[PDB]
Amino acid sequence: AAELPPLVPEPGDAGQPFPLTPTQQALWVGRAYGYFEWERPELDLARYRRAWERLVAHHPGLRTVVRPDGTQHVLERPGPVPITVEDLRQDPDAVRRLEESRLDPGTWPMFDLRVVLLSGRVRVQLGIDLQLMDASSLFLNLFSDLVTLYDDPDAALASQKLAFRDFARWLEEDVRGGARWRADWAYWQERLDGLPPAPDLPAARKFERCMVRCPAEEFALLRERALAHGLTETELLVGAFAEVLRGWSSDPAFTLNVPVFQRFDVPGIEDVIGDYTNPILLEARPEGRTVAERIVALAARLRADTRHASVNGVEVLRELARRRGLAAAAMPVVVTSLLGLPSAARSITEFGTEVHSITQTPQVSLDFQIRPEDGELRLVWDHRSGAFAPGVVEGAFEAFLDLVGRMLADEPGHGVWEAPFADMRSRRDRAVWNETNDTAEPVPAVLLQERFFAQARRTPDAEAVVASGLRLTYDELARHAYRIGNTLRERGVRPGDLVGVVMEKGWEQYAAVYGILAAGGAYLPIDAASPRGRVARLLESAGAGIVLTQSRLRDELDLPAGTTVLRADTDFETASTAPLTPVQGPDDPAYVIYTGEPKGVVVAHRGVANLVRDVRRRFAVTPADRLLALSGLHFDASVYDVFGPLACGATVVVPPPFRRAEPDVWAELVRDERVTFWNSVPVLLELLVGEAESRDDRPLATLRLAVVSGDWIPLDLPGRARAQAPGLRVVGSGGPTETICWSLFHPIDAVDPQWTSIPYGKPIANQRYYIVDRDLRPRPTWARGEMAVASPLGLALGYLNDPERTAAKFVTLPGTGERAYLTGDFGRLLPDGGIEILGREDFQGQRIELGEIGVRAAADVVRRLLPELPLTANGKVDRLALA
Ligand SMILES: [C][C@]([N])([C][O])C(=O)O=P([O])([O])O[C][C]1O[C](N2[C]=NC3=C2N=[C]N=C3[N])[C]([O])[C]1[O]
Repeated sequence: AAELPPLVPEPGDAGQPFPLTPTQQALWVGRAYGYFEWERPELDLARYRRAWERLVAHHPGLRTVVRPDGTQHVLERPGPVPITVEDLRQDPDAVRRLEESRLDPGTWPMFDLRVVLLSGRVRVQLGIDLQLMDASSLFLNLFSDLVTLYDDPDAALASQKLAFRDFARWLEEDVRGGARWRADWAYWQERLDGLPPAPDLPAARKFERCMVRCPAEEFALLRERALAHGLTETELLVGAFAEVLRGWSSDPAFTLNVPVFQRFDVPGIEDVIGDYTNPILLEARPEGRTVAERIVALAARLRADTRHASVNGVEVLRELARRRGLAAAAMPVVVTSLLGLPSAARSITEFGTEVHSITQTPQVSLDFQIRPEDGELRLVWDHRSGAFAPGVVEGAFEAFLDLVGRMLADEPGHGVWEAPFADMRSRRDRAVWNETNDTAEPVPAVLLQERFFAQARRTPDAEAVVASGLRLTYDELARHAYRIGNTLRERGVRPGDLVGVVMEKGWEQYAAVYGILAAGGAYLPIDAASPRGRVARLLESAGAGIVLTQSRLRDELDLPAGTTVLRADTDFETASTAPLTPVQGPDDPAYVIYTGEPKGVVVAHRGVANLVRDVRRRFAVTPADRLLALSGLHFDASVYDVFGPLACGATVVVPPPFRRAEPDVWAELVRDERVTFWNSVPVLLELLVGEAESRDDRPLATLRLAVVSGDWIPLDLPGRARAQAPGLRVVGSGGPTETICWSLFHPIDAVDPQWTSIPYGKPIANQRYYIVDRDLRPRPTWARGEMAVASPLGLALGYLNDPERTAAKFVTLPGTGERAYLTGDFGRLLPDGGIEILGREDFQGQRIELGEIGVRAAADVVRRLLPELPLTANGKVDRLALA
């Protein structure tokens, strides 16, 4: 170690100023205060006055003021003690007037006394500055003596050696810079680059207090638990607190201010009112497998942070601001612990029983206070209401109390102690997620091509496909599907093969899909606009043989000779209109769709069929509904346009092929065919509604359902669309291609203005949406995390054939065992249950949050400005081309 210089007392010349202490320096600039309240039957005010008159002397603090020159001197003739008695005994509505309630160091009384007189009862209130003295002083000296002094104001008091002004000049001059000081600034200079920012907890873009009183018996068990791991009553208590926090914490590592109220064991200093406040920056990095392990390890780093106490935290934090940014250093999370200081003479409880007590420490968002009191350990969480999203503190406190409770119930080395983690979600956190994720419904085994075949037999007259003017009935499509599918099986389209379907938008694709499924295979959609090289590339990498195509642009297909190619509009006509029989199963693949290297997606039958018959049972999909099949069949979004409508008698309406979005034709074709179902990415319905508003007719007037998904549903768009056809119910969805087109549905009924984004929603039937930390564990509400869509049948079979990708992105959760897809999107659960979608590794997102109230950063805007934003291949918003 290193011994320190001795304190030089000065019996006199105390009237002359001494500089402000570091903990105090930081409060006298933020001005550019605590409060208590006890009750008791009768307060003898004269006695009380004289007590407080003697309490204003003795301690050189209760008189000190701050000269506006930035220094503090003592006073010696202050005035009389300003006690402000209020009277409300014969006042009815006395609780009401008492209710409305709540300072400068330039002006003597560094506080604010009061005494409100209610009927039969007296309510003593004490303001106080927090620049004036510190927590330990307040409880160990002021209150203690004040009890002594209310009892007998003339009672003997203690001889005040070496007044505080001395300690002040002492640490400032004699102690700073010396042996122990120089030794200790190294530690923090050799860790200042290892310090993790403060707890990053959720916000929601005055002071409230949860507290709990532990009885004496429960105290002592608590302490006993602490020693049995070699910890102190405050050692374990910080450790637990770190755990709770990690739950909602948006990273496991953070830094906890743990101030220490040291006086360097000076003789007589435990009787001086002063600011002995030394912050310590405890680094919380989860070190260990178990609680017992991780709490014991953080306890270690605390003590080591403590043997180096001479360098005040204020400096360390300063130098921290120097190395990094200023704001990127704030320590809003603190743990004030008056355990382990001496047992004072008197306990404020003797005087009167509390009623109110809120520390107003500023720049502190959450203040875990640990103080003992007449036998009990008082735990208290004082938190700045509005620093965090709703409930976040109510929930962590519930979870905290459980954690400590189990520790009161588990013999060390057993139970929670040797538990690898602890689920912080509160009873509601759970109730809401269970209740919103209870999606358990059996899917009837029916081949996706069988369902359609059976509706075609059910309503063969009906309009199945309307494409490029040439319409098609359900029987004529079915008959041409039989034609194709028979032809395929004949050429050996064995069960489980992939028949690549490469064409443009038209009625050829539809029959192509249902003949290929019929033939016992799965269809592999490839865009006819891709480069003449990438097409054959995807086909070769998927190992696909036969390829169906339209005859137009059939020669513009550079494919090999081992891969057969047939036209659909002609190279089929001379076939069997006799139905083929289902050879393939419900768990066999129906389509592979492709998406740093592109990955193919394998999708079953069972899941798509789950989709189809939910969407029908969600929005009452009736055969009257006529749908604008806008998405390209190579985009995952097209799948409801294939199998959705035809599986209960609706009509599919194919628009003329495009490359650039053409909301003109779309408004036309929607206006003309009485289209009632719109399905695309949000920008496409935006462009449509923009073209439609600027028209005299009502073109989009028959629309009864609009499902946007895959991008960001623009905040205004639901109203702007709801503008035309009064009665359209807009709905937004999404979920990755590996999750069967739509997974989570949010009916867009009332865009909230203070929303950064449209809620992602509640899950559909059979899919469960989880929000997990880095450990694939469920998070509690609001918490950021990655999204895990859990599902036996509504999950993608696998990533093409590469098993690495598939077993790495499709995991088993350890909480349950559910096979889940790690979406690679990050979000947070919402206390109605829905999900808020936040981006994908977008944490460095505000942007639109502070934008619409125009794109994101990288910044770009459109109305480095630019005319209008660029799209991607199927629409959305090309955030990758923008830098
Ligand atoms: C499925 C869909 N959504 C359509 O339907 C898609 O998108 O797909 P993809 O892209 O291919 O896959 C994968 C991806 O997805 C994505 N997403 C989706 N959705 C969305 C998203 N993001 C955002 N937002 C929205 N809405 C994801 O991200 C993935 O990974």
